[PDB]
Amino acid sequence: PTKKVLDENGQSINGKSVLPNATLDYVAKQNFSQYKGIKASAEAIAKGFAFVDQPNEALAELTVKSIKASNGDDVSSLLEMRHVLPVGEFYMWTAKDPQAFYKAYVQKGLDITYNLSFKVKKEFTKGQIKNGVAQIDFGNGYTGNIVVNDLTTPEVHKDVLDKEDGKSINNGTVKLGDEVTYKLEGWVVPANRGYDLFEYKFVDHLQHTHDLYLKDKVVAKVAITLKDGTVIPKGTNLVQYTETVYNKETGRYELAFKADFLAQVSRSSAFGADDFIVVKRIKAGDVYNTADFFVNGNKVKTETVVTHT
Repeated sequence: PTKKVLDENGQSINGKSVLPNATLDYVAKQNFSQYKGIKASAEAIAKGFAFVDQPNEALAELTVKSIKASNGDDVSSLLEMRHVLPVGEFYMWTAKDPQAFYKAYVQKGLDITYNLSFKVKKEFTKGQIKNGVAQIDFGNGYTGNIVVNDLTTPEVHKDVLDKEDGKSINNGTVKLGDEVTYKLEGWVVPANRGYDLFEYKFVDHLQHTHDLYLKDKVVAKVAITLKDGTVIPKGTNLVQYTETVYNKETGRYELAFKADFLAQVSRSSAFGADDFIVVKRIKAGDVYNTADFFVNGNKVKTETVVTHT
């Protein structure tokens, strides 16, 4: 009995990391292909057939998406599901009529595939997501494999600098008419992940009454390897791979990588960028700054910084 975990493009990602909003798509096999041509006694058959799935404490909202035999048959109406509270919490599917299930599936060597999906609990923010299977045939129990995936919660920071590669001026003072540089520190997306990037984006709510947006610059925080083998050196200016927008009436600033560039990044390269926003102080008072960061639909906030005039 085996279980795999699959990505959007149907490929296995056992052992790879995923993000808090992941859907875990599992495919589990109840293996009867080794019983092809069997002649079991009648008391062995009457002990029946069952399949067990045991998720750990990370996983939540089970959805049985299908249960099918290898010949195409939808077999869900031949099984009885129980959720029980293998000796803790688990799901189990036993065949309602052992004899007829034996004749139609077991003795023909037809495997049954269970396609199950789960979400991650919001209060599981790190560690390993696990899912195990077992199977019971003619009363004999057999464990199979456990699939494992790390849950990585993203994390970002903001600082305010006098200028780039300069020094922090947080809670300090700024002369009227001067420039300051906000630095938004992106999360480094790790290598060995089980997903491709479609979104990598900052939203910064500038205090437009007191700060005038001049310009921005985005730079690689790590060497980035694309799928075709091209290395992008750490420190490189990533501007042509991004799109900036700034609304002068609201203060809303956005910097987003293009989907087409992010699709080129290799799953075994890390990926990260830092964003430097240059502003001019045009009014006295206390000036606060915060940002939000989105990575494939997952949102996190930076700390709030302040400067005075």
